[PDB]
Amino acid sequence: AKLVCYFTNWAQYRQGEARFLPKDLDPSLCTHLIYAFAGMTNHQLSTTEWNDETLYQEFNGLKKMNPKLKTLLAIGGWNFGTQKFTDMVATANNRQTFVNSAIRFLRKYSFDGLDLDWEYPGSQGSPAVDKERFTTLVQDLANAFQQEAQTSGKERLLLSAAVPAGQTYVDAGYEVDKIAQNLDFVNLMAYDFHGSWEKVTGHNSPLYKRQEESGAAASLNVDAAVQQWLQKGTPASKLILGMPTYGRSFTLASSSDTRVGAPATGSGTPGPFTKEGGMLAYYEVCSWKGATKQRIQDQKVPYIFRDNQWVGFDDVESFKTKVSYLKQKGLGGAMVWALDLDDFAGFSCNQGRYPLIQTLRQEL
Ligand SMILES: Cc1cccn2c(=O)c3cc(C(=O)NCc4cccnc4)c(N)[n+](C[C@H]4CCCO4)c3nc12
Ligand SMILES: Cc1cccn2c(=O)c3cc(C(=O)NCc4cccnc4)c(N)[n+](C[C@H]4CCCO4)c3nc12
Repeated sequence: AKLVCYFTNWAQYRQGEARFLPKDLDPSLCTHLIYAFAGMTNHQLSTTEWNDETLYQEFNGLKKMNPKLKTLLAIGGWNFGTQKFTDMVATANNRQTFVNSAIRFLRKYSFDGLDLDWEYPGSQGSPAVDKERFTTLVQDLANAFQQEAQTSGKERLLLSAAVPAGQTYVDAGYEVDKIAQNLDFVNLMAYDFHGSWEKVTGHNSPLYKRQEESGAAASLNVDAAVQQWLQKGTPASKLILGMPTYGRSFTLASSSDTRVGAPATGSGTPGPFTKEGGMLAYYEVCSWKGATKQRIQDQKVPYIFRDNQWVGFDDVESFKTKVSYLKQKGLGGAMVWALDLDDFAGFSCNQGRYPLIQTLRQEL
C-alpha cells in the first residue's frame, strides 16, 4: 500500500511551534512525499518561495535515510488558478515546452515524479475544452516520462494527480477512464464535502451519508466519491483515498441548536496558528478546553462545539475507520492533506508526533 503525504511550502511561516520545515518531516512516516506547490512561468515549471531550492534539497535529501521513499513535486493548487494551465495545454508547442521543463526540473532537484494539482480543468473559469486537453497533457507527460527513462536509465518519473470528489467537477474536467491509464496513482481529495460556504453545519469528510440526506446530497461523502472514481474506470490499486488532518468550522446561528445541519451564519473563528476562518488544523481542535465532542453515528466521524463554534474534523478513530474501509475496497492506499496540520511535533494533543498520520502508517 501507499501512504502519500503532502508537504506545504508556506507552513514555514506559521507562528511558534506550528512552523513547519523539511526538518520536521519523518523520512519513514509515508511512502510518498509530495511537495506543494510549484508554479509556472512562460509555460515552464518554477519555484514559488524564495527558499524553495534549499527546501527541495532538504526534502529530497530525506531519501538518504530511507531509499524506499519516493518524492514528487505538485504543480498548481488553488491560488495558482487556472489561466496558466489553460494557456499551456492550448497548443502542442506549449505542452512540449512544459513537459520538457518538468523533466529537467524534476531531475535537477532530485524529485521522483510530478503531481498535477490543477483546480480544476473545466471549472473555476477554465473552459470546457480543458477536459480533453487535460487528458492530452497527462498522455504527453506519461509518454515523455517513459522516453526519458530509456535515455537516463533512472527510475521512470512518476505521474499522479489530485482529483476532486464532487461529481460536477469530475464530469466537467476528468475523462476518468483515459487519465487513470496514464497515471501511476490518483490522489482522491475525499474531503471538503461541507464547509462554511453552506448555511447549515455539515462535516468536512464524512464516510457515509446521513439518513436525512437523499438525492445528490447522498453523494457528499467519502464512500460515494470512491465508488464514483472506481465505477468510472480507476483501478482500485491506483485510487488513493485522501484524508484530512484539518476540519471545517462554522459559527452557529444560535448556541441553542448544535446539531449536524444546524443553522450557521458563516465561518468559524480563525485558528490561532492557521488564521483562516472556516478551517482548523487537527492540533487546533484536539485540545479544545471546555468543549463537547460527539460522533455522527451514520457518518463515522466526530464534531466538536463550544459556545457558538462548531467544527467537523477527523480523529484517530475516524482515520482507523477510513483505513478499514479502503482495505475492504482494495484501494491502493491513503493520502493526507497535510503533514503540517497533523500534530507533527506532539506539541498540542499529547498523542506524540503525527498522531493521525502514524495511525495510517500502523493500519496500512
Ligand atoms: C473557494 C473554492 C470553491 C471551490 C473549490 N475550492 C477548492 O477546491 C479549494 C482547494 C484549496 C486547496 O488548498 N487545495 C489543496 C489540495 C491539493 C491537493 C490535495 N488536497 C488539497 C483551497 N485552499 N481553496 C481555497 C480555500 C480558501 C477558502 C476555502 O478554501 C479552495 N477553494 C475552493
Ligand atoms: C470543494 C471545496 C474546497 C474548498 C472550498 N470550497 C468552497 O469554498 C466551496 C464554495 C461553494 C459555494 O457555494 N460558494 C458560494 C458561497 C461563497 C461564500 C459564502 N456562501 C456561498 C461550493 N458550492 N463548493 C462546492 C462546489 C463544488 C461543485 C459545486 O459547487 C465549494 N467547495 C469547496
